Amino acid sequence: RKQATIAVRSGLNDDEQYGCVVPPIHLSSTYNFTGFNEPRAHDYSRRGNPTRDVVQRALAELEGGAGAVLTNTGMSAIHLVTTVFLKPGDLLVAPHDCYGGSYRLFDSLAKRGCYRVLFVDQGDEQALRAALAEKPKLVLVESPSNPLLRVVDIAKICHLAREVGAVSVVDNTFLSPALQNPLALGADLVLHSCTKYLNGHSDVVAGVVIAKDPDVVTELAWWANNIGVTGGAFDSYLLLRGLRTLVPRMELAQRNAQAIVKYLQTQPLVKKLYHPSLPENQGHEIAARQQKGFGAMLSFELDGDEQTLRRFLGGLSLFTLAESLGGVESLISHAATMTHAGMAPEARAAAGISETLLRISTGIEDGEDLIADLENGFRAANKG
Amino acid sequence: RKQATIAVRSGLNDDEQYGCVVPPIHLSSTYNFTGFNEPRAHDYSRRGNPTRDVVQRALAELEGGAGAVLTNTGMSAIHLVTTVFLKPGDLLVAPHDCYGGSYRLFDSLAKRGCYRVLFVDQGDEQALRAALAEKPKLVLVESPSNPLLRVVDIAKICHLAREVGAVSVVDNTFLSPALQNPLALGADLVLHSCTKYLNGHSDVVAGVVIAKDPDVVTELAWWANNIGVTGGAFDSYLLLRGLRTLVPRMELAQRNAQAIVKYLQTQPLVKKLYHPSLPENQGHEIAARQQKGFGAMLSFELDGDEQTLRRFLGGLSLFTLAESLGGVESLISHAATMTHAGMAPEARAAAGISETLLRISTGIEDGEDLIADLENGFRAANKG
Amino acid sequence: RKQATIAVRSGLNDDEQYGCVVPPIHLSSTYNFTGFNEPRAHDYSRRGNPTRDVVQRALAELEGGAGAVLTNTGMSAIHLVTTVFLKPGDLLVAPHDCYGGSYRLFDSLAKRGCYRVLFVDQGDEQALRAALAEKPKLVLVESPSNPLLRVVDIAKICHLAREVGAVSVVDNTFLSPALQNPLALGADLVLHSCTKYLNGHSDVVAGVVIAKDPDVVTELAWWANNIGVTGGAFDSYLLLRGLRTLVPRMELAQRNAQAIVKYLQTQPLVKKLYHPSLPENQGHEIAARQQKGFGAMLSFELDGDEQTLRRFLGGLSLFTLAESLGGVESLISHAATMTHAGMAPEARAAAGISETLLRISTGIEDGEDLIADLENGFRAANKG
Amino acid sequence: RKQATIAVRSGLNDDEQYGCVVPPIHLSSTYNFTGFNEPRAHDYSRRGNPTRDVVQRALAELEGGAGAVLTNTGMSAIHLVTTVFLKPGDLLVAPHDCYGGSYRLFDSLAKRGCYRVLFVDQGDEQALRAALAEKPKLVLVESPSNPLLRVVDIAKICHLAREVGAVSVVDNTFLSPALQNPLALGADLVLHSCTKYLNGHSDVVAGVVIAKDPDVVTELAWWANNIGVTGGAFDSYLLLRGLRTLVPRMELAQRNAQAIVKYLQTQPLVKKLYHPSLPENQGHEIAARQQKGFGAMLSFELDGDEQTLRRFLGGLSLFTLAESLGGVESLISHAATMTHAGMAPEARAAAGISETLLRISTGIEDGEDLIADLENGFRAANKG
Ligand SMILES: O=C(O)C(=O)CC(=O)C(=O)O
Repeated sequence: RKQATIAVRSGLNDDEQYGCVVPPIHLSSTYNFTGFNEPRAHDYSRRGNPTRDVVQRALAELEGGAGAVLTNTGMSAIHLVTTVFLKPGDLLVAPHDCYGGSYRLFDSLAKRGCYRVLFVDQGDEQALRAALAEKPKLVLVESPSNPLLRVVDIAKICHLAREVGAVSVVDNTFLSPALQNPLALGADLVLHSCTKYLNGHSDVVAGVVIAKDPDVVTELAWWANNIGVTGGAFDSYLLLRGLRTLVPRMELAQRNAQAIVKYLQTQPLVKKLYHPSLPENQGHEIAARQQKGFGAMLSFELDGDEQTLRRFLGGLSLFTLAESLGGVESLISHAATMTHAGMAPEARAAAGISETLLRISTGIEDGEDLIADLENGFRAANKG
Repeated sequence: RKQATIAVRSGLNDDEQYGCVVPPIHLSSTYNFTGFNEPRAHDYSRRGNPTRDVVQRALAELEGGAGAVLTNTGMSAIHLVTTVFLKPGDLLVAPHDCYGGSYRLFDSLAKRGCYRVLFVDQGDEQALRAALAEKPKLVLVESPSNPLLRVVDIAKICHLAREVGAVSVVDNTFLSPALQNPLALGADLVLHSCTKYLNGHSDVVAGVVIAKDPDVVTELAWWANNIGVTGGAFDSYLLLRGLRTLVPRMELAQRNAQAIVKYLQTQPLVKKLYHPSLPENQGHEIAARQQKGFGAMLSFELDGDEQTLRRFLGGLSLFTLAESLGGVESLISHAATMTHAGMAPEARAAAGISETLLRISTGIEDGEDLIADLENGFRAANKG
Repeated sequence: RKQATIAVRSGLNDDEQYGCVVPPIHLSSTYNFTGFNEPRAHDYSRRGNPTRDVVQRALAELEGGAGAVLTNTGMSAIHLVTTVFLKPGDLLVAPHDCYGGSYRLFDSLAKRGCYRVLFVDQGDEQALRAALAEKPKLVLVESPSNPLLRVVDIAKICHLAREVGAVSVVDNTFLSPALQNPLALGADLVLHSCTKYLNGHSDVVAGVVIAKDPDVVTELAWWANNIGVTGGAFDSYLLLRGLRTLVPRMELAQRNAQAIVKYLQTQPLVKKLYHPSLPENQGHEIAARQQKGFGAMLSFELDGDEQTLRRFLGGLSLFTLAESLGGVESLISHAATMTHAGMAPEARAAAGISETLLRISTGIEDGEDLIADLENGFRAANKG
Repeated sequence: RKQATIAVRSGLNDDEQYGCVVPPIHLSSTYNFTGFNEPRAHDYSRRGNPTRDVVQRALAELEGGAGAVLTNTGMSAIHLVTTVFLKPGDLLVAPHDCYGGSYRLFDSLAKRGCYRVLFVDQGDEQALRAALAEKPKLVLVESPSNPLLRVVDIAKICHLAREVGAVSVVDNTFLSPALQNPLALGADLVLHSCTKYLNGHSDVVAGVVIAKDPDVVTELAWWANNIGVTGGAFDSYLLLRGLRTLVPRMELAQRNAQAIVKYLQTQPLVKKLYHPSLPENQGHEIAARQQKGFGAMLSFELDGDEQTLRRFLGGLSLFTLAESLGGVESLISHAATMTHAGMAPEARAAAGISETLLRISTGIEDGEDLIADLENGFRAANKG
């Protein structure tokens, strides 16, 4: 069965007692024993919960993994994976342009001696080769990257990692299982911040780690319980509900993004445009090869200054100025003051992040309405 | 004024837009800015959420702390504290009889070199002083302990700790802020598995860390966001709801526990009985001095064999055989088979845990109803 | 089992598939067939829902009835009963001082010829008898009444109504099953606005109709499904959750009320006091006879003009000025502008409701704290 | 603002206090006054609720109405409209083939004399016009009809209805606002069971009545509060969440429906097919003219007997045998034993409802997978 079928039906008719099509929400923190010294499949929600189990199976199926571990946030899924595979003295190799939260977590802990971290431009074969020569225990890959949507060869990185015996984990948040499948590309693990596209409705905060090896699933589950990062039952339910429309949401959002990309290619005030589909985007060839779609995330550089930017923004009404991405509603953010405000000004410029770069998480509103709304912003930027 | 008033009214009327008496559930994962580079008090749920903020204030207030950080599980509240206060090379002194999850966590990470752990009998003055001489960075106290309900001097232990420069954190789950206040006894932090008494309804899994120092709150908050362990908004809602009846719940449950002890004090089949109110109970006098009540948890050894055990249990119907405690419903567990089945039989015995020891988490059903139920249990225990 | 045991254990361990102690929330609107022409116990939520079934069982049991039908509001439970036992031509006899929503509903449909309504002072036997001679098909009793708390003889009225062939229904909202059981006093049915005391947490809106006769239950169930007033599954879950602490909630709210009553008796600014516990209170002897407690609701007339009352309310802090009652938090209401705002001053006065009468819905905050707050209001009232 | 833009953004950023993008869930049953006699927009949740308001505005906007009243069920929305526009002596003209629940409701109350009802074949000019000449106060239209998908001329019926002073209401559940807009076709009111397509996730039960005249919205709102059929806050939240994806869901469901129709037209075992897009389908010219799409509901008569039907259903695995429709998951039902089981076979026969008619509520799974499943059922229908 195709991904559209899996997303819609996985977990349906789970209820064996009442014949409910949609599974109930098992909020119970505990479960009675069948008899003395005879517990059932679950004995304590923190360790195992029936509702979390259903969504874990659905997410594992969508990525083609053996099983999944749902965590309470995407950041705790990242913390779970690093906790399991790294101890003081061990080395982690991560992308030089990875998610700000991820960088901050690794940096903060490595600065305490908890483990070693090496940030590398994984697109640079020489740089990458040298990092892997240091024999890391874990290699994190994140593609496309934010906010320039730069793409790196997942299959190649995972292979080189496997060559030196490092476990590979791919943060597939930006494209979701509907537009990219890292396990099918050679990764040992794939994780997501379910807070984004998977839930798709901006009202659930959760993370997940999916593994190709069932023994690794069990190890992850063991550690998730041990440090207490398993996800809640209610969030599990809403996440599963959001998942039901994952495919049509991703296809329409992507279709909308392509329409916006095409329109922006004609705009004079668009100094630079970024999207995996653009032949000139860093790693486009790779994207065309390893992705099932180019994605709904995009970004562009407005020609002008801070007031031109404030003018542009002030002219919008269908894009909400806010953090995050992946929801059904269109959002816009200014990297220099939002996603990368925690990055040194010189660094941002050093990272190729312009002070006038705006990133758009395309929603599923009508594409022409969204484009007409951008037209209004551009009209406003050009007025003095 | 009084804690009963705090639990009931904290958070009420928070709504300034619609005038709702009960605050709404703020599930939104993100928040809009008022203008470019002008965020509001909240920018991302994982970092800060309006509903979680409210329940944190209620919990802080209930323990007399400056602030609280709600985590997704009690275990992650313990992991958060250890993560903030220990780094490779630092030492943690924990109770030799602390909660199983706490023990397993500290042990598993200490084995990896993340930090050092020394498990000590904090009731053994000589043993305690020696460990503190190791100059730990953190000292964890957990009283009463489970399942023998032994009690230790929190005020003293915290004083000693502070002297050696160690930060003290007390796991107050067993009694809740309604029956004991560690901060009042000189602790730097008090934490609870809100999954227990605080929520009181067995349908929420959450943890919380409350600090005396506001600077410590800010730091615990930064780290909780960093490693991703902040609790959910929905759980925050149901938790605060459960909190509204904490005082009446604890009062009635304690009364029923006291009534059950009495009845048990006539059972030729009760080989031994444990409760902090009994004069022969380890640490009873300290208990009478630092606690506000003796608690709703109790346990007793069944004079007989496994067969005698299965029989007694088989004759109950108002006590559910299950893990956990703190809920309005009465539960019973067999440590050897549940709580401590992870210990070798001799190890359990060494720890003073009998193969026929039964723990009761007293609920708020009718006392007489509860005693009567036990009556039938014993009747069967006898029967050939 | 006693009330407290019923309220706490109803529904526990219902989950036979995963053994959840707390029943899961069955939100599913549809159920599958076990095969062709093979329905299940449930087929359509609007008709039958597993979570609604549980709470209906609990409520029927708390009032000692055969069964219950949970409706979406207290008003629709009232509308359901009238729809079932009245058609054009039939007569309904109701209390002259019944709930304002009940009055408005009966009046509004009577005005359209849907049925005839007769409002009588059921405390007046000849009047009561005269009305019963008209041969009503249904008689509604509501005791105590709002806001004066007048009490009438439920057993007597139900007795008289039964001999003329009228079905009796009692609105037991004000006292709840914990303080009064109309089915035992002779009624055919008892209904409540679960929105108040039963839920007790001001975050659920629902109603319930409980019948002595099982046949009447299937009747009410058929009609509730027919006109679509069945309660929702999520509300059913939050209501059952609230039900868990009904007994200690009523007990404590009741004690705080008596203490407050006692206090007001010593207040000069208190012109009149109203509480079933007071000998002088209308129907006091009947209350002491038919009630298991005198209730948590009370009202008093302030000695002074409007500015005096504003002053009094303005000095308060532990009572929220709002409609509704039955929550854990203490609420205060000015009948002339709130509960009875819709009623000419001539009608209000005629009905015996002062322009300075205040109603208190006692919560479970600390009693001393509550009185200390009233003292603040009084001090301000007499403050010039 | 196109419908996709409205469905996705209506109500977004409603929270002015915290700036939440997604509106929080207002469960609060009561609201405080900003002072004595200074109530707020909301004073009692059963009357007005902030979360119900948001979804009401969204539903109203999608149908182009002035406002909407959300009820607890689709049946109570139907009961609310008939309650407002009919009283004893008044006449209701309803579709001869309307929804079973609707028929039962009107029949049951007309039999008690609550009002008069006339079931007419609205596709027959003679019968339709003779009924309108009876001067009804209300005319209910339901197109397409279940389970044959017959379509009637809404603009024509509403035109003739207005001529005789009747109010027109259209039950637009089957197509939803995304595929049909009765107000734009001249109706006074449009109602829906939100339990179906609007919510689309089978975990909400709700109804809604949308009116073109703001004065009628007020009247319907007054009555909804009066008889207590207003929908719940939690349901309002989940329904709004479901609305977010209405357009892509209907589009895809419809697209799949067309692919299934095309396929079934090739099955020798399909002796009769029904779908509005079919040239020979009763009312096709009207459908093509008044609908924005032909819809996702379809039906067909299996060539064979009851054992054949059994074999066919048994061969399916992606279609759940269950009542209801409109969810993201594909469902199938056998009218004779499910939807119209309570219709004497003679009646079903006179109604053109075959004993082997199967209705399909097309979901959003991959269309090829669904077709393959169907082929499997057919290959099994042949093994006999
Ligand atoms: O005026 C007539 O004869 C019509 O027949 C009008 C009509 O059908 C419509 O407005 O749909």
